[PDB]
Amino acid sequence: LSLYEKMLHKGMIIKNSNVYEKIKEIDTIIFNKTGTLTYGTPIVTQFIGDSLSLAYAASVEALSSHPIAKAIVKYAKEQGVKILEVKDFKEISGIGVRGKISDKIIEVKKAENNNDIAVYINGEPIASFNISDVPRPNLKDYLEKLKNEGLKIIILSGDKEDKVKELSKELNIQEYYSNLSPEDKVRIIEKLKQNGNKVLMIGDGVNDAAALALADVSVAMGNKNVADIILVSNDIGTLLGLIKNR
Ligand SMILES: C[C@H](OP(=O)(O)OP(=O)(O)OP(=O)(O)OC[C@H]1O[C@@H](n2cnc3c(N)ncnc32)[C@H](O)[C@@H]1O)c1ccccc1[N+](=O)[O-]
Repeated sequence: LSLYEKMLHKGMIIKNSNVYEKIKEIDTIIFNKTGTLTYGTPIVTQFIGDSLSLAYAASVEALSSHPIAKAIVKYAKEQGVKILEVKDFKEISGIGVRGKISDKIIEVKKAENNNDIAVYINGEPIASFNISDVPRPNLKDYLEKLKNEGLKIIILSGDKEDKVKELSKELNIQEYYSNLSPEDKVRIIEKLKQNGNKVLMIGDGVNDAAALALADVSVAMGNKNVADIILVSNDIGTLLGLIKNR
């Protein structure tokens, strides 16, 4: 069994080659929050309103396939209400969903104040949803690496200050940057390599694609062609093993 076979057995595909000697140098670790430190999967964390309002909103969201709509529908079914028939349905990307039941106009869209999701009935907002991501069952062995070489650990996210801080508390590392953009991330990575730091970065979806390509060693989850490594196993722990045995 080659080095490619032994690494694959341990959940890791090595597309690169010299990546092994590169890792020895690494002094800083950066996570892109969504999809790496979480499953990247919205659920409803709270609903404010009554059951009739909840059934209307689910009925209209049942005709969409956007992951926000699927989460609302699934929450409503857990609460025991059922799906009702909708006329004149229209979906409007970037905004949300609209439709007609028992002679009332129902819209579901971003709230006028927050990132909350709001339910409008004949033009008045009568209910709302708080929607969050799902955290991977933690490895406090982050601390086992905070110990090891006392490496520097950083977290980048695009989500709002409320949401990215709470996670930064859930596990204990005191250095995160929230409210970011794909090109803001690239800027911070530059600004550190431009300080001679050797960076390993872990990423997943759309945003991180670009800063991964910018990393000394880059790692992409199992769910592009830029990553030195692929965690087909989606087991962050397995990687933490690789790091603390480098
Ligand atoms: C992917 C996900 O949500 P996201 O990343 O916000 O999806 P996005 O692509 O930015 O949405 P857009 O750009 O299509 O629509 C912009 C805004 O219009 C509203 N909006 C849009 N569609 C709808 C709808 N069907 N119903 C209600 N409101 C809607 C709504 O207020 C939406 O934010 C999610 C959520 C939580 C955790 C983790 C993940 N995750 O990444 O897996």
